[PDB]
Order: sequence, then structure tokens, then C-alpha cells
Amino acid sequence: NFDYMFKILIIGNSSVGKTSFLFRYADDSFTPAFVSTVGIDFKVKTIYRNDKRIKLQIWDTAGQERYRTITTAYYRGAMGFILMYDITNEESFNAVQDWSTQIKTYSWDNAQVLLVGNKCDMEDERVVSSERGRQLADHLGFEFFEASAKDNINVKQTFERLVDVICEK
Ligand SMILES: Nc1nc2c(ncn2[C@@H]2O[C@H](COP(=O)(O)OP(=O)(O)NP(=O)(O)O)[C@@H](O)[C@H]2O)c(=O)[nH]1
Ligand SMILES: [Mg+2]
Repeated sequence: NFDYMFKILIIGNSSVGKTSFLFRYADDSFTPAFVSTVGIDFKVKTIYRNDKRIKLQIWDTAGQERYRTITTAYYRGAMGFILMYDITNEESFNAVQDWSTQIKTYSWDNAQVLLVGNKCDMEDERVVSSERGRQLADHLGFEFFEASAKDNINVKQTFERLVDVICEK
């Protein structure tokens, strides 16, 4: 049913929009409701790149600290990570460094990572500049993206770039 299968994990503080990000990408759907993820969830999505069928096993992790042990247990085997924060939430941005270290502690075999500042549609409520996001991504050695699960801005682009760097690894 596939030529390659890439395991991808979406991590970051609770409420940054990780589930919404996946919901938009996999089902082209979005819900304004906040239904916190219990531990970890996943969605499989088959994409077609260079005439090849790549199965994307996407794990949607819970952001709350109490689920750290449950979620980090899935880091090994992950080939790509979407480290997400909310442009309207400073605390979620300040947590990026620690999320980055978490990836280093539990990930294996040079997993690829993209830093994503979600909810970019909330321009009037923005608290973290794109400049700061880009600057942190650079220092962490990650490529940067700002996106919107709500307005469907850069969700596909984010996932496709991740698939590219994983494939070209
Ligand atoms: N305006 C806007 N709201 C968004 C966006 N993405 C997600 N949200 C909203 O932010 C809230 C939390 O989103 P959710 O996807 O549940 O976040 P999460 O990071 O998965 N949470 P947890 O880690 O607690 O499971 C929801 O109310 C959702 O509608 C976005 O791009 N724009
Ligand atoms: Mg969630």
C-alpha cells in the first residue's frame, strides 16, 4: 500500500493548534472548539511524490506536561518533527528550547525538524514576531514556517517540506 512510510510527530505546548494542524492536513477540516488530546493520537495519510506512494504515519501528541512520558516514548523511530508554537502565545514560544532538547533526548537517527509558528491568521493578536521565530529556528538548526490550520496557510507546505528533507536525507 506504499513505497515508503515516514513516521512524523507533532509536538509543542497545549493549545498551539497541533490537532487542528493535522485535522486540516488530513481531513481539510477545522473546529474552533478546544478538545485537548489525551496522551497521543495519530492519523495516516498517503501522499504521492515523484510517482511514489509515501504513507505518512502522523502522531499527534498532547501538549500538557502530564503526558510527557507517554508522548516522548514515541520519539524514537520518528523521522520528522513539527515543533509548534502559537504566535499569539509567548509562553509557547519560550518553551521551544526545551521542546528542542526533548527531541535530542528521545529522538534517533537524525530526525528532521521544522519550527512552526501556527495561528498566523491571528495577526492582530500576534505577540511573537516572525523575525524572532525565524531567528530562533536558525539558532536551533531548524527551517522555519508560520502557518494557519484555520485559514489553511502553509499546512501542506510544512508537511511537504518535511517529507522532502526526510526523503533527501
Ligand atoms: N485562529 C486559529 N485558531 C487555531 C488555529 N489552530 C488551532 N486553533 C485553535 O486553538 C485551540 C487549540 O487547538 P488544538 O488543535 O486543540 O491544540 P493542540 O495543540 O492540539 N492542544 P493539546 O496539546 O492540548 O491537545 C482550538 O480552539 C483551535 O480551534 C489556527 O491556525 N488559527
Ligand atoms: Mg491536540
